[PDB]
Amino acid sequence: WGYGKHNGPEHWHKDFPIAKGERQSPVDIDTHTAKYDPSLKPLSVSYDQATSLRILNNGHAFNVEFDDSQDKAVLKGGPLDGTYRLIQFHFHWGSLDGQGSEHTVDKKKYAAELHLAHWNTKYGDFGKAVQQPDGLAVLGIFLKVGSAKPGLQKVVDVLDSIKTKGKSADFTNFDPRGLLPESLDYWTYPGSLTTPPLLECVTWIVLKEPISVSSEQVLKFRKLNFNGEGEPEELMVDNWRPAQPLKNRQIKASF
Ligand SMILES: [Hg+2]
Ligand SMILES: [Zn+2]
Repeated sequence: WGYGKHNGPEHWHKDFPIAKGERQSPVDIDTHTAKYDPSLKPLSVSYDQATSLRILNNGHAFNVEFDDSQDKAVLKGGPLDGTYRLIQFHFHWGSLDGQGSEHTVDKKKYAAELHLAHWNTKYGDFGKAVQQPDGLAVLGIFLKVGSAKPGLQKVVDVLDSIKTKGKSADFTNFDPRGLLPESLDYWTYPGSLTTPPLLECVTWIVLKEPISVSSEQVLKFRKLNFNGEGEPEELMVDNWRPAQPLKNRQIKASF
């Protein structure tokens, strides 16, 4: 699988039949159809004690991994029941600024989309939670081109180091709080992972308010490679999946 003409999202169903499931992600968020639910509690992000370990290029994106042996960086409240631990974060970007995000808003596509993956700590480990309907919690944040994001420069600088597939780099003392918008207003719905195995275990939380990053920050993302060192060079762009049918599911709003 990949995002190429021959291995793209339109071919995933072949190896991952769930691709055509009932709670597939990403989706289009119709703001006029989303339902204001007053029983929704405010989001609770506790990332003051976070511990980043490394940055890796897995051939489809770059992941910033965290130590999840303890409740260092946790997500609770909102639509969630119990505590979710931050395992990693990554992005999805496009070739141009008109595309990149996975979720859309009234059909509108952003430059990129940031995903912070969490797993329910009653299941004990990541591998076990992916076997549960409420196993994961993904915090989605849209990225628009404007002013630089100071809190994001550190990631940008280390990309040169992990240009190709398989490369990894030590990445400690990175505070994720720097990637968060002012507002914690969100939309929530039952979905899946947007990449294979596409397991239908995710509780999506997409923030209304986007973060802006500079043209130059975003440009460095696009210099990454899908291919491994020594192979023909294939630029890492458009690593996003097209919106899926909501199919009965209802999108709730915290605002
Ligand atoms: Hg699941
Ligand atoms: Zn993602």
